[PDB]
Amino acid sequence: AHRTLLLRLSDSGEPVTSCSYGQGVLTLPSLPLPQGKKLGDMPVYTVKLAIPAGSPVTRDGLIWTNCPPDFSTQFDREKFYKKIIKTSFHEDDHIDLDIYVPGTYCFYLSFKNDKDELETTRKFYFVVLPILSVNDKFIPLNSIAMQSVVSKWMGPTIKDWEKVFARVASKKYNMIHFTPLQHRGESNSPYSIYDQLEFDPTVFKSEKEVADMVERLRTEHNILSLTDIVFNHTANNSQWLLDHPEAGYNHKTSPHLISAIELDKKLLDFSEQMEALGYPVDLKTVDDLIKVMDGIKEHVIGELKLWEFYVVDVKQTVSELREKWGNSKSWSDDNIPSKDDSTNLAQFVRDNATEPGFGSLGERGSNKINIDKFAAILKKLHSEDYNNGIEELATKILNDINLPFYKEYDDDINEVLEQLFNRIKYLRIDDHGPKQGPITKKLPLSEPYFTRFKAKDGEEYALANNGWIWDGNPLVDFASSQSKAYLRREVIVWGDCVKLRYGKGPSDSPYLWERMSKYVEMNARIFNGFRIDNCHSTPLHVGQYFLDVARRVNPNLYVVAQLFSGSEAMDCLFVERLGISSLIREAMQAWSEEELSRLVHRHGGRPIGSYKFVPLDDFPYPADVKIDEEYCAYNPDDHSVKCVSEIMIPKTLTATPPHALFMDCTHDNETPNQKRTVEDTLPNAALVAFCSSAIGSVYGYDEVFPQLLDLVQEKRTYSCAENTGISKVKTLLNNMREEIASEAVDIEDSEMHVHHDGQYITFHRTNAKNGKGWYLVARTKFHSSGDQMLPRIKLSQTKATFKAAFSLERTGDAPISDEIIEGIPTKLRELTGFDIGFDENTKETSILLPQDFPQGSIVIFETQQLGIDDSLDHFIRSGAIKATEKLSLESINYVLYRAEQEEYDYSEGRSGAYDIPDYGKPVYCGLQGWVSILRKIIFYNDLAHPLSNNLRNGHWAVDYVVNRLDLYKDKEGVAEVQEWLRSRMERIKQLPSYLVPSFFALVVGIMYGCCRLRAMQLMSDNVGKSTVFVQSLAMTSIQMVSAMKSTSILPDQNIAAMAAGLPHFSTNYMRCWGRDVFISLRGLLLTTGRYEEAKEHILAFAKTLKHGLIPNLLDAGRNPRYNARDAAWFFVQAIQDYVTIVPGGVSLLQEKVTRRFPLDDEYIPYDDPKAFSYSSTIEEIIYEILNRHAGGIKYREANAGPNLDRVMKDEGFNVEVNVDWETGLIHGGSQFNCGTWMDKMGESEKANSVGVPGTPRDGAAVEINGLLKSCLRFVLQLSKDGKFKYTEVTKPDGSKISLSSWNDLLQENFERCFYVPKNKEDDNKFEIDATIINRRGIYKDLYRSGKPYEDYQFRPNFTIAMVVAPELFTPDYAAGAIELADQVLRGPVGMRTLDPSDYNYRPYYNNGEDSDDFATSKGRNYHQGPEWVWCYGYFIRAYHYFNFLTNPKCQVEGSAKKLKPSSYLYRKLYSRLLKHREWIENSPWAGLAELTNKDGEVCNDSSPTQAWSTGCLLDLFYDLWISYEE
Ligand SMILES: OC[C@H]1O[C@H](O[C@H]2[C@H](O)[C@@H](O)[C@@H](O[C@H]3[C@H](O)[C@@H](O)[C@@H](O[C@H]4[C@H](O)[C@@H](O)[C@@H](O[C@H]5[C@H](O)[C@@H](O)[C@@H](O)O[C@@H]5CO)O[C@@H]4CO)O[C@@H]3CO)O[C@@H]2CO)[C@H](O)[C@@H](O)[C@@H]1O
Ligand SMILES: OC[C@H]1O[C@H](O[C@H]2[C@H](O)[C@@H](O)[C@@H](O[C@H]3[C@H](O)[C@@H](O)[C@@H](O[C@H]4[C@H](O)[C@@H](O)[C@@H](O[C@H]5[C@H](O)[C@@H](O)[C@@H](O)O[C@@H]5CO)O[C@@H]4CO)O[C@@H]3CO)O[C@@H]2CO)[C@H](O)[C@@H](O)[C@@H]1O
Ligand SMILES: OC[C@H]1O[C@H](O[C@H]2[C@H](O)[C@@H](O)[C@@H](O[C@H]3[C@H](O)[C@@H](O)[C@@H](O[C@H]4[C@H](O)[C@@H](O)[C@@H](O)O[C@@H]4CO)O[C@@H]3CO)O[C@@H]2CO)[C@H](O)[C@@H](O)[C@@H]1O
Ligand SMILES: OC[C@H]1O[C@H](O[C@H]2[C@H](O)[C@@H](O)[C@@H](O[C@H]3[C@H](O)[C@@H](O)[C@@H](O)O[C@@H]3CO)O[C@@H]2CO)[C@H](O)[C@@H](O)[C@@H]1O
Repeated sequence: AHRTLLLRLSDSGEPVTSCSYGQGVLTLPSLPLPQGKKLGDMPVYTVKLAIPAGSPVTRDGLIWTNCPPDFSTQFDREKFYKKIIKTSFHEDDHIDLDIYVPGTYCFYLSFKNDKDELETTRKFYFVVLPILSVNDKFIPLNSIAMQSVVSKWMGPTIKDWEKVFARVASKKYNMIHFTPLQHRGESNSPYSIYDQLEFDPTVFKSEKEVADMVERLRTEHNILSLTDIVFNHTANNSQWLLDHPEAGYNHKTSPHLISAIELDKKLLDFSEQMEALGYPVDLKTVDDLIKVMDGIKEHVIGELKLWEFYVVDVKQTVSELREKWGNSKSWSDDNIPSKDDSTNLAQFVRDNATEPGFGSLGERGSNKINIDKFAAILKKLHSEDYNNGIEELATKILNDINLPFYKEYDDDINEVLEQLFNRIKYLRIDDHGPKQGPITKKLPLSEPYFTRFKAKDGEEYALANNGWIWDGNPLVDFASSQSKAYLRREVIVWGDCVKLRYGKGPSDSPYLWERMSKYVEMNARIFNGFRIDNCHSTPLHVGQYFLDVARRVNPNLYVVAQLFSGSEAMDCLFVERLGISSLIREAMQAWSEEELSRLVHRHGGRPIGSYKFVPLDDFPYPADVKIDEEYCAYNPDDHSVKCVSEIMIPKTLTATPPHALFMDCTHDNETPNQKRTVEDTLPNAALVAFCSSAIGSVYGYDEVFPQLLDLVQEKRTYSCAENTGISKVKTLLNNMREEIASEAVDIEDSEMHVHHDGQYITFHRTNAKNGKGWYLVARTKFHSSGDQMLPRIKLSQTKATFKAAFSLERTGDAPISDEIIEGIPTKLRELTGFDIGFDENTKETSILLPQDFPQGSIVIFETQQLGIDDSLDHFIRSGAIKATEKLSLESINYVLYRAEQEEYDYSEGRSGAYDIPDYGKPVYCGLQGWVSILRKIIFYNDLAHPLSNNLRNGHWAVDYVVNRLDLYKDKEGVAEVQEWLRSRMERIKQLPSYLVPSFFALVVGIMYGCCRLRAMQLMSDNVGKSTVFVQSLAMTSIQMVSAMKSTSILPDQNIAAMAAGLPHFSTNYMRCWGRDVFISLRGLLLTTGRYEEAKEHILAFAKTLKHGLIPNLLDAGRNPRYNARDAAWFFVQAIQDYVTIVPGGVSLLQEKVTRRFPLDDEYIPYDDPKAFSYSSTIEEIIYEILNRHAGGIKYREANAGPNLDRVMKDEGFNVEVNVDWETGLIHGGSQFNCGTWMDKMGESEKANSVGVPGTPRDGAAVEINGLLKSCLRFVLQLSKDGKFKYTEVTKPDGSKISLSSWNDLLQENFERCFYVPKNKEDDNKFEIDATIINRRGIYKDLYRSGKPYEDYQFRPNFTIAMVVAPELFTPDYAAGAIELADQVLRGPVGMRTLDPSDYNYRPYYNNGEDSDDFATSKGRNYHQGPEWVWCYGYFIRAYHYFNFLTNPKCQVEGSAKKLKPSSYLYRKLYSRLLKHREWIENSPWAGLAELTNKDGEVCNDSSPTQAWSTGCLLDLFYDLWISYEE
């Protein structure tokens, strides 16, 4: 059953995090395998990659990964495997990587540049954890309890070990970590290994004997077993080092050390003969150690000769100049700085006349001049004859060259001295650690830094032995030639053990890499896992290759690291690549009480009432995605990784931080006896145990041992003394955690609260699904620090239960035995007097501690939050699908959207939108409003948000959500949605205040997704199966199309009517504009499948016609206004678009409507007998337009004067349109008029612009005539098929033209009248004036308008003509124009309404301005540089069409040897839509704006969601879809 999760990639192929859980790693769920299935029967998991559509990374895209294809193909980390990415511009690709076996896995993408070179992404790793299991018992990785045992304090039979096993076993540890149990070195450290291939002889003969022992623990005590593995060193005494001295760092491999080796041999040479000189045998004073210090300087620094290791031997160089003088002739070049530049020159000699390896460390005297090249320089520079003070001048240069080399040697040797001051004064004088043993064979001053021996190959050698460095970047091998640590004495040295030089790979040390392979394999097949000692100082590549080896031998290997690299950032990288399962943490490192309350809070779990992830509005809802109809898919034995909802988007795969294994105390930790008090052994151990994480403990901690046990010098066995110290209490803690084990799986599940108060720590450990808590009061004994009274503890809507209490008390001191290691004497006495008090009216629990509660104590309560059971979880995640089942694309508006005024309109003034205290109102009353706010909130777990606050401050939002819908209750399927939301909301309100933010988020998020999946399902497939960006655009339809009370499109009914934009054009006499509806209709209604709707709109506006054209503003068709020339044509174009797209849509034409105005252009009878009086087929309405225009229109706007328009001058009101029969084109309007969409009628007083419009667009508007062309074309093509029945047009004289002629008329005259050619000579043919011009290569915005130059302005309107009727345009001419637009008119999200070069380019729309600026005052600007967004939609459609005809490299050989666009062109289209993708992600409303200000700046007056802004971008998608997608 279902075991997939979904890893969204970005545009750059980077993974996408679903939640901020902070610096993490992509680890997959630690579940067991589904019931029955063994490893390799099936994918363990499957990571779905989801690549976004049209992203750069999909251009010759490819996904490379090293997950093997099948269960048989071994993993090799280097072998990759290809997967082709399917490009769509609409449709995101998805690629499944099946994982068959656990480990670590990367993938990258290869793809093609915009240089057409081949680029790679980084690698992106992800981990699959082992299934730890003991019998038929799955051990989740948070129920590990690991007891570190040291092999050599368990006594000499495997029998006496089985007792130590029994004792841990009874405290219910399930994992034992052994420190290595191999043949030990000479020092007898378990970390100093004599032979990694053989197990300790004292105990085991064979490996069988150890594997069988470990297999006892498994069956005998239910215990899994780790080993320490040691990668960085073997022991001084190993006699494979005789046989392979190359494995370490010596004269041959690491030659830089040659200086450091000589220093070391000449320091144990000293302590020998130091006896015969000065008085430093044994000392106790800083001013008779300074006596040894100068004794050093003389006999060892001095005796290795001013350090020929750094510096040039000037005396040698010079006298070999005198002998080889006269040999490299001269130096011919000009490259020598004059002798005056003492420095510049010496730097020149360094570069040009030195032997390779200059400025190195290595050999005794290996920093050499090229004598002969030097001579040359000197000859050229000074004199050919040596005897003109060359000997001199050569020494000067040579010395200047040695100046940084000598300061290098001095910096180095001061740091040698100070390092030897501070480790003879630590090793031989008490500071923190006295150890005053004077000199020996085996106790000199200098720690042996190198191990010294004659090899089997006969030669002497000296391998560097390993250590650590106080404040060093740990990732930088200090034995490498990068660092001088062995020479500078910066190493803290385990003379015990020898450092192992792995290489770049096995080539550099091949014998080594084989032993370590033989070693790692051997342990891997015995043990369930490893503990990697000192991981951060083991080069990644080494760690990776050897863990891979093991994990080949044992797929379910468990790996635990001691790892502090520099950053969390790094520790993630190591975990990533090595497949580390667990990072180790130490409680004993906490200095104070607070330092511990903090550690505990890192490894606690998430806040109480933390937000829960849902997919919201940044996902694609495939119309065809699975549904889990009442959340019943997941079957408990199948171990299915579950989706959040009914709708089956998978569980996202996000970075979570690496898994922690918290040690109450490690085997390198000073004991609570030492660092605090034995009494703290309890509360410290409980605190840790109460974390949500694995835990462990060293043997003896629970047993209350006194001193940390020295790994080397210790001799004895562990006591057989059963049930000592804390045993009873771990048994309880471990058995308790086991009960919890089953339940909490994922990071979101176990929440918590931690509180430090003085010496008390308080740890609430909740489960977030079901409400079970555990509460712990731990009173620490950091010190014996007196009497403190913790205050009345208060829980909310919670119940409490005493579970246990204890106090650890010191009975006296530790016994003292030569051959047995024992505990401190300790009582563990049970406690009482804890007063639990539940207030039946607050529902508050108060907890009072008795005064008998000595530091060193615990009380555990079990808790249970009130209002949560197992039941809740499911009920919240179900039936949201069946609620929405009755929704329409109208009714979805009501549930989701509804701008505030849209909601005052339904509620006659009293309802509106919810004011969140200290935030303000959301934007839609409906769910979108909330989702827009919640999303960032869920992402950041912001429980501080004003919404988060108000949501527990009370339940008012909860109820607002369910009560809004009273208004829209009768609308289809809203009722049922509301009732889903009431039931879930009702139930939520039975929760503790503090859980209501979390659950309200989820309850909304769920119904929002259901609601949105329901939208894609009812819309067309082209929308249904596309990208987010597109659905997002598509939904904007559902914002705009809803029914009202104050308005409609039919006048007797109120139905679904399309608004121009929210919230400025949504209500009363202002929602519908003929212009806006019909520019939108294709995008929002047709592209999307809402054909039935489109029809209702077309027919509803049809009714309105008069003056042979269609009205601007439509009062649901009753007293509309005809100040609009634009409209009729945009209308007719939609009629075409409909007949084209709708199946059998031709039949629209025969559809009758009530004409609700008479056939002459008679005055307004609103509701006479003369309204529903006579009818009209859409057929004879199209005709009606063409014919009326043909024969001239002329009219004084019905009902003129201040009333119908407050600003229109008297002159303007009466309007004209007349067809110039010389060209066939429509001229009209006047200089006091705005028939076009660029219709600001200037209003300001102080700037003097009243009744004087800013963009009259009289005469031949470009769009209008392009639209006329389209219309003629279409009706002709229709005449041809019986559907239109007209060729008829009477002209204002009486004469009659074939519609077919009119078509042929424009077809020749249009481009002529409108084009402005690039070449000044072609002007003849194209009708113009040179001095009244701006640019060229334009198609002008107007022909013969009221003012000369307003024709010749570059403006984004011609693009409309180019889309609707491209036959008018000679390809190459248009492609040049549309390309200038792209560099000049195209803003980042909208199209500049005027050429920036122009004198009256003022690109900031400020509709408030009361100024004396004729341009800017009261928004005259609107259409003069402001960047409109529907304009981009025409621009981009057009830009694609003509780059696909015109340009060769925009095309390619498609399906069926016919042409389709190339990746190159899509790339350019995609790029010009990124700022729209982003705009819509980050609008608080779904959509794109009306209108932007100069270069993308947000225009505060712009309606922030416009209808046509997205309708026109939907068009483009539909083109690419219909045009090329089969
Ligand atoms: O110049 C370098 C160094 O030398 C001199 O300091 C000496 C110290 O004063 C001396 O005590 C000795 O350190 C002891 C130490 O007393 C003892 O506690 C234990 O060391 C602890 C460290 O105290 C502790 O910080 C921790 O170290 C971490 C380290 O912080 C972490 O970043 C990472 O690198 O891992 C380290 C541990 O692996 O744990 C260690 C024990 O593991 O043992 C030490 C050795 O006996 O060290 C110096 C003499 O050798 C200079 O005076 C001083 O400027 C510098 O500290
Ligand atoms: O009872 C019916 C109704 O009749 C009369 O209405 C008339 C208007 O009062 C009258 O001014 C005229 O309207 C024209 C207007 O002159 C013209 O400028 C244009 O309107 C533009 C705005 O100028 C423009 O700024 C923009 O306004 C947005 C603004 O960007 C936004 O920030 C926010 O403030 O909202 C505004 C929209 O509400 O866009 C509009 C329209 O696109 O076009 C108008 C008509 O074409 O003609 C009206 C005809 O009915 C009465 O005066 C009125 O009181 C009565 O209710
Ligand atoms: O051959 C006899 C040698 O005697 C001397 O060496 C001593 C050192 O001076 C001590 O410092 C000590 O080193 C221990 C170390 O104290 C202990 O913590 C442990 O460290 C592990 C550690 O647990 C692990 O996390 C990782 O860091 O690896 C370490 C293993 O190195 O073990 C250290 C080594 O035993 O003991 C040594 C050995 O007695 C003297 O300096 C030598 O020159 C001399 O040869
Ligand atoms: O001061 C306002 C100014 O506006 C009107 O002139 C217009 C020009 O006709 C128009 O072409 C444009 O001028 C550009 C030139 O044509 C072009 O050759 C090049 O030189 O750049 C000019 C930059 O504007 O500018 C204005 C419209 O904004 C009006 O007719 C003038 O009388 C009036 O003085």
